[PDB]
Amino acid sequence: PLSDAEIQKYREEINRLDREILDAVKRRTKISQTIGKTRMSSGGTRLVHTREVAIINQFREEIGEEGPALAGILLRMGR
Amino acid sequence: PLSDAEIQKYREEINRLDREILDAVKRRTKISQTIGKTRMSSGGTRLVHTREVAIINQFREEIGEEGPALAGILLRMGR
Repeated sequence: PLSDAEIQKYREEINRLDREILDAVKRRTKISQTIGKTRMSSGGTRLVHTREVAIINQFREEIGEEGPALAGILLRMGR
Repeated sequence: PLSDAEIQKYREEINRLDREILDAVKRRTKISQTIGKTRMSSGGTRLVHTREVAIINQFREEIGEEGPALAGILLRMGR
């Protein structure tokens, strides 16, 4: 089993990964807010929905059951 | 306002940021699952809770209202 020193090093790495996740989420949200479309038609809203489903599906495929919820956060933030 | 070409380039960048977010979430979850403690006492569970609150607080401070929910996903995944 892992020593306290090995657990130490892994907790340090999780700290740095949370920094990287937060950095990338901030960058994604800034870009999204800059580009998110103006007045939409129903046809245009349909194109957006299809893209959001792909993103939700991708997150589900990659990380499993929490994927949809994580994608949902990012989509809400990006408006 | 942004041209279709500028929006293009930004959508490409969001694709690549979702890849980086997913990569880091997978790495964080693998490390977390490898290190997450065995039998805990109540005192030990108290130390964990205090660490989880710091993480929740950090995510709230950095990204705002969705921070707690995002932290909650990562904590659930990491068990």
